[PDB]
Amino acid sequence: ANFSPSIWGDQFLIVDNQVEQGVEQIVKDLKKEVRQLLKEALDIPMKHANLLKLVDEIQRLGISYLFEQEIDHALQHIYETYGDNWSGARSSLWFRLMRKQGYFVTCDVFNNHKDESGVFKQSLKNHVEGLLELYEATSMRVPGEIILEDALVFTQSHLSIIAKDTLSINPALSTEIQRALKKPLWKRLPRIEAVQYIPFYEQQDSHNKTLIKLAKLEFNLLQSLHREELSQLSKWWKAFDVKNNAPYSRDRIVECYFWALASRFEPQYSRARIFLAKVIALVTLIDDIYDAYGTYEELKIFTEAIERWSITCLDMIPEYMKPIYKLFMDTYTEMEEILAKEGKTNIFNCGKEFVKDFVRNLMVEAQWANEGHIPTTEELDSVAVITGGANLLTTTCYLGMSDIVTKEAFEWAVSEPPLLRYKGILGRRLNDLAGHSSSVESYMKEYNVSEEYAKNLLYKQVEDLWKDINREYLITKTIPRPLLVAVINLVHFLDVLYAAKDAFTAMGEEYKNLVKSLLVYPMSI
Repeated sequence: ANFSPSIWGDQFLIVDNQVEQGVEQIVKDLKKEVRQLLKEALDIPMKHANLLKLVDEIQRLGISYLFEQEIDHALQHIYETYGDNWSGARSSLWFRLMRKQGYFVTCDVFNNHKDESGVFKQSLKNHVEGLLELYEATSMRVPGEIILEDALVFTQSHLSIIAKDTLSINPALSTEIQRALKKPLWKRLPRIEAVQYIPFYEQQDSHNKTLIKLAKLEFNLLQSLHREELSQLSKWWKAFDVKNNAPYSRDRIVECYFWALASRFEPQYSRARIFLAKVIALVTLIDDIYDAYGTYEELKIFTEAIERWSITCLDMIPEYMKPIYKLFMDTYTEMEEILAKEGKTNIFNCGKEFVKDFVRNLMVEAQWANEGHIPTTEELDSVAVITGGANLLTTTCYLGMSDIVTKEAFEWAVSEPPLLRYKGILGRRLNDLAGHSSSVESYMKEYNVSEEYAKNLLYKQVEDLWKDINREYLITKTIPRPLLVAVINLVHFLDVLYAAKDAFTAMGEEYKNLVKSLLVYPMSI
């Protein structure tokens, strides 16, 4: 088999990212104005609804990382002050921001969105911003929350109509409603939201001139950093010389980086992104050996070499597998040395076992084709939690974020937690709805149903999973929050990964333009 060349060429190899002077200074003073805004709103209870709105704008503008302490402290104070009993303006916004922060606030706050009759109030539909806030809140629902199932149907139907009716009245607003309807805020990766929210915000009549100025300057600065990371990754990858040293596999470093970029985009996580991108490149290679390429005996040997985890067994390995074993060992050994210096060898060793367990289970399914053992579906979902990378990507984030990982986080990881199982299953379902239709067609076999009904059934199962994942997100406290945030971003990324095709051999225009919007086009002025 042959894979197409990278579509990106050499444009990311060397970065010439070009800055003005004093941009550090302008941004510094903008930062202080924003701190003061947050402080002023927090200090007066009457302004708490406005505080939530400011927090939302900072988050959607993609600059929450500049005000981590201020925002965490603000939301903490909001949670402590009102508990589950918020009853103000911005009730839908309060609900979503609380749950995004990890506070499992209940749906009771919505009860007075409905009549005495239990039908949504007429005044809701005659307020677009409120309708939109309610729609966005529905994305945070867990299973069994009927008031939000109801609210989703209500807002969807009304928002659809309004967006059409407002095309000739306010086109930008139509666009903003229709983007939300296409994918709700919670499901969109935060850096992708920022690229889309920034221009909408900038054109809003009442927008804060200080926030938008800061958001655009910062967007461009952080984009330059991302470009530096991808430049470093591009050089590393080019050194490996994949077309010669792994001609069976793909030239996809930009794609591995984009996936890593989804876990955490913030400047603080630069080292973690670069390492994760390398591990994803290694996974891609290794998968491409286990899927087609390697014979059973070759795979058996490679698996023991991975168990051995030492360059000294390079001689025990099939010739074509040598370069990949070398790249793999060099990559992990560099990280092992970094962690040992920080006194975190135990965290490295915990991570390492997950890497071995990944290859192990790839060898499990190779055994299944060699002895005629048949998958069932218990196993085909279970062993795919591992081989699909859910455990590996999560713990690779642990290694990249060593400063905050606890022994408890690893205990969580090894516990086979529902959240990772759900991620794994959802990933399989999303990929089966475009192709690894050997699935939709097979579902049609199982249930004897037409394509239309099958698609509806399969899509409802996917909606069920997002709700299951929301519940696990709100209930999981044993893993440090910044790692939980990384996990949830990687789960939402699957929706981009498996949008309309398999975007790693092919590449949908949708996926291609997301990459350009993040890495190529800077914000204007």
